[PDB]
Amino acid sequence: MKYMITSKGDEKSDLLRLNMIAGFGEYDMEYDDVEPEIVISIGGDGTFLSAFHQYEERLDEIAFIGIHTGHLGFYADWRPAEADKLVKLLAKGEYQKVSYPLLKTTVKYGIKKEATYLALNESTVKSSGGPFVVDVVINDIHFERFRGDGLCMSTPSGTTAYNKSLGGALMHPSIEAMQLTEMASINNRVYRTIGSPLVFPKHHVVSLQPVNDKDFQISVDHLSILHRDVQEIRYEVSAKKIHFARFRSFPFWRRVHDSFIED
Amino acid sequence: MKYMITSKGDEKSDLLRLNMIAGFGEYDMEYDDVEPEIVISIGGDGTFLSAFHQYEERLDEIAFIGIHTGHLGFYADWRPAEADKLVKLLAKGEYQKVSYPLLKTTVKYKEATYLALNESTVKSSGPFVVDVVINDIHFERFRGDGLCMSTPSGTTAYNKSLGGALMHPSIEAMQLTEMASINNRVYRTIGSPLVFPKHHVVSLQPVNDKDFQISVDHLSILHRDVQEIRYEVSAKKIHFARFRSFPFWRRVHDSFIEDLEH
Amino acid sequence: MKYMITSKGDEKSDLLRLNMIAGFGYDMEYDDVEPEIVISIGGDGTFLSAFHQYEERLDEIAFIGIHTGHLGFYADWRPAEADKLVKLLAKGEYQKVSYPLLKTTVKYGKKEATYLALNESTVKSSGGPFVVDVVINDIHFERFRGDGLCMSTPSGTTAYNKSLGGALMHPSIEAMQLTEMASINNRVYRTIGSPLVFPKHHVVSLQPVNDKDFQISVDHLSILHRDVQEIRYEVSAKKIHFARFRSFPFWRRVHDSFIE
Amino acid sequence: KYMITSKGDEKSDLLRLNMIAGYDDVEPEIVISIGGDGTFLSAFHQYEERLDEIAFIGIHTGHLGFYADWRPAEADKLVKLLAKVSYPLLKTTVKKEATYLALNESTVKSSGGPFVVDVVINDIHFERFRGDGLCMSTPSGTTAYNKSLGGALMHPSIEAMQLTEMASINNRVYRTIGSPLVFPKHHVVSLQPVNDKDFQISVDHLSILHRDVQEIRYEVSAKKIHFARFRSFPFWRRVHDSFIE
Ligand SMILES: C#Cc1cccc(CCNC(=O)CSc2nc3c(N)ncnc3n2[C@@H]2O[C@H](CN=[N+]=[N-])[C@@H](O)[C@H]2O)c1
Ligand SMILES: C#Cc1cccc(CCNC(=O)CSc2nc3c(N)ncnc3n2[C@@H]2O[C@H](CN=[N+]=[N-])[C@@H](O)[C@H]2O)c1
Ligand SMILES: C#Cc1cccc(CCNC(=O)CSc2nc3c(N)ncnc3n2[C@@H]2O[C@H](CN=[N+]=[N-])[C@@H](O)[C@H]2O)c1
Ligand SMILES: C#Cc1cccc(CCNC(=O)CSc2nc3c(N)ncnc3n2[C@@H]2O[C@H](CN=[N+]=[N-])[C@@H](O)[C@H]2O)c1
Repeated sequence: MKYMITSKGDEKSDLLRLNMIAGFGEYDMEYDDVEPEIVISIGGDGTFLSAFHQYEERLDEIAFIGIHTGHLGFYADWRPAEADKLVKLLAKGEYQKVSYPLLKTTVKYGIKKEATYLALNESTVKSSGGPFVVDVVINDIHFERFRGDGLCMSTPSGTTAYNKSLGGALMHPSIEAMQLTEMASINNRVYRTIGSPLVFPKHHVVSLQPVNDKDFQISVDHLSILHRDVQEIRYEVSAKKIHFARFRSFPFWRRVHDSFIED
Repeated sequence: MKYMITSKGDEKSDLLRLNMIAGFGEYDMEYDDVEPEIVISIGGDGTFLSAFHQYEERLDEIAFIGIHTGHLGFYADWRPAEADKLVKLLAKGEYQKVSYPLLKTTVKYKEATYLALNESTVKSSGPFVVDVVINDIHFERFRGDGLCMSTPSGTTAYNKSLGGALMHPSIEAMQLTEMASINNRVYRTIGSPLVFPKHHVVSLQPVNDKDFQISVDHLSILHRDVQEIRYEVSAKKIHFARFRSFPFWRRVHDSFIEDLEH
Repeated sequence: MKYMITSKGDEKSDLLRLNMIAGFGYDMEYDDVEPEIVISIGGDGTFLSAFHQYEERLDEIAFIGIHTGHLGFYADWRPAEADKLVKLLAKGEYQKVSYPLLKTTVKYGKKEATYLALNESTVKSSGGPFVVDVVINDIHFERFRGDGLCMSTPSGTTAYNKSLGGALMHPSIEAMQLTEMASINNRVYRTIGSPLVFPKHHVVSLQPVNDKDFQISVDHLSILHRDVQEIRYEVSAKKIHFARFRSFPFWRRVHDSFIE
Repeated sequence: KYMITSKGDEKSDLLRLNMIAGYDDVEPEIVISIGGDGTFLSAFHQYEERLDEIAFIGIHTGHLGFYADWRPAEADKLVKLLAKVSYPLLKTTVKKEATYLALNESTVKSSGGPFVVDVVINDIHFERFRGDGLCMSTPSGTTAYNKSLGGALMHPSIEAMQLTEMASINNRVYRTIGSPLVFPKHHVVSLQPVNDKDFQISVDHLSILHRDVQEIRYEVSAKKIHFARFRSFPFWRRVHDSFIE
């Protein structure tokens, strides 16, 4: 079927790419980077993030596959020296499809219109100059007034990323939820924050509303653009999910174990 | 229908209790402390925990309701000066039923199963050294005070104090947090709290010591000659009686951030 | 004597400024070149500016902070006490409390640039990952990877340091505290995790790994330093002087900020 | 005028006799601890009144400790060299006043249910605590229980003490600081009960049950522990080799 492959940039990844495209020529595999059904990322998790946003409009018809040319990643689980068996399994169509939840980021302005974003790892909101002060509104109800560096809403699969370094909890990707973590909160008598990471289920909306400043630095999967005149930033579990092609069994907790503890 | 009421022990809880039994005599409510359908807890969260474990065998037919005589609790959501409206609403039978997930604690050596509403902790008796096994696979070797497996509703309890995350009770999962773990060259732990979904089993296995103190929601028992302590999301769920809308996040807000109208 | 006053920018600070400057019209001469008493009106951020404005003549200046807004750790005196301050600052009836400072030294591939910190000095990246080697007293300690590192002053512990999970140190202690900023604690970059408090004559040297362009921030100024070879941290011999009139305990000031 | 303390095992007892050949256990000037840090604490508490006249030396028969710095199979050179670094200590007073001396730290937890006290710093109320307990640590004891509780690691050349929280609920009624607190010399931290007055007071895990407690005072002790320095093992290296491998 219609597949494609993205490469990191180094010689090792570009070399492995051509050999797989060749391999896919021995079967009924058509190379198409416009309407693919299988997107293969070769490199790392950062490379995988690029391949995700490259096809965020066609997430429903694409099963992603990651290959790490360096160290083991949470999205790139396949070793380079396993690409032959990967090609054969991807030719017969002998694989199941596992789906991970995603984060929907909506930013509102002083109405130009509305900007929606999709996060695989997480979405963060910081300031653009001095202090970052917003009001956290959970389900149309005020929860706290934040003051610090920013806030980080993470995906279940993104919990092992920026979320963990910020003190967040590690959630299994089978759980459809989102986790909110604080970034250097001052937490005083005026700006009293919960401190603890917050895990929100489906259909729960976390609305960030400005206080004195409306210029924020919104980052989604490390794409960080400056949004001016912001009126509202909404977080919620997107109905859209990213699909993975499962062949073998690489448990999430083992992948966490092999990454943070020891391999 | 068949109801009952548990009391803390002080006069404030005991006085308010009788006043509800009286009010409920004006309706078709049969007072039964053996086989109730609606259990009312008066006191605090600790009192509510007692009401849960007192009738954990008949969770299937019981809708729990909590009343706090002191400060606002996460299970005791109803204020004393609202007890008048509760009997009226609970007599007509006009209420919805919200269910929260529970934690199943299994100990092996006679195998002992326990059910947790808040959380379950495992400590030593000197040093506490165990092996954390996730789904029949080794994850880490723990060394510290102990480990805490929490329920979503129990995240706002001991879990929060240990630096754990606050999880919404609509999520069927369980959270594992560390209790003062040492992180040196020999015992590298994950550090971060771990949230496990359903059908995921976290097994704690002893190393060079077999005497641990297992604690289950406001309890504490000494288990001797322990070979395995298994954790998993229980199939059993606790049922609450809903009349109005008191969001989970509001009870978190009113507890830790501020309560400006009180 | 030779004094001066800096203002935050809002109407409250400029109004309070003029009202105090008049008040002194005693043997008080307004001088912004060689002052002996610098009064900051606004907030802690305003006070930091007044510190860096006269970081060259720190031995002859006793600072006084007035907060027009919420209570600060440097601007501790309330506006409705500016009346008595003028009289007390006229007799010369005051004692002198000194707080430690942080010395930041940067080396290139050239010379070297030294900086003075009242709150703290942080070193982050300029784009992607921040990877450096933490060297304590010419000895390797760890290889860090995350957002950055924060070396704080005792008086600056109640600022960014606390938000990063750092410990609160009393300003009577001559030391410095190093805290981590979202460090990835994995198998390759194993960091200590816990904040590190270093005494006097102890040098913490941050040395680059693959990148040599860092965003070095001192207190309130954050500039981008290219071709960085070494960043050294140590407790500076220079100290900031305060004019103490009444008794406002440090822990009491911490209580009033975070607990009430 | 020296002496040697042993862990209890044969390996330590064997090494003990071999060093004795190379003695006063009433008026010693040089104390050698053979075993571990826990064993080292016993040798410390055994002579806390004459700490001013004793230079301590630790030898680990097991893993490397922060107090047991000397290797067992290199102890041969030690007798010749033994023929001065000072670390701060913690003073714990319980209210008739009962004084205690801590090398690592002194902790206070409950004895049944909740642990609720009022933290009073220099005769001034700071916060009302509610949780498992509180931990006041020495600079040298920061690498012990203090670190596990999320405390900061301070160098032993600093004369101070660090207070860390143990599972604080930290809510709107019991608002705690959260951050570890470092107090200098002549600073007194007074812990005062609310309802229950029976707590488990622990000094170097010498946990005794104190009934009818009215006040628990913490302050940097004037007495300091002395070590016999022969080589140079930096504190941060000792931290490095332990946690960073
Ligand atoms: C891995 C990595 C990485 C990549 C770039 C930059 C950094 C340090 C500065 N980080 C940022 O400015 C935000 S992104 C980030 N920070 C952190 C952080 N401190 N500890 C863990 N992981 C982080 N992420 C992950 O970086 C990823 C961006 N993609 N890449 N490479 C995001 O998706 C986050 O998951 C770390
Ligand atoms: C609140 C706030 C605030 C103020 C200015 C800027 C920001 C966003 C990012 N902050 C920084 O990059 C460092 S400055 C800073 N951030 C923080 C921080 N997130 N939480 C606490 N306190 C901070 N300081 C204190 O601000 C001082 C400088 N400006 N002021 N005031 C610095 O010394 C810090 O100690 C937040
Ligand atoms: C209530 C209570 C309570 C409060 C403070 C201290 C203690 C004794 C030290 N903690 C324990 O032994 C475990 S129970 C516990 N500790 C903690 C804790 N430190 N901070 C918050 N909440 C805790 N829980 C919660 O209390 C619940 C009620 N138990 N009681 N009493 C227990 O299920 C825990 O969820 C019990
Ligand atoms: C590993 C371990 C360990 C050691 C002792 C006890 C325990 C189980 C429950 N916790 C306690 O009993 C508290 S005593 C303690 N725990 C810890 C701790 N987790 N990590 C560092 N250090 C501690 N201290 C220190 O060790 C020394 C106690 N004796 N020993 N060994 C004392 O100085 C304490 O300050 C676990």
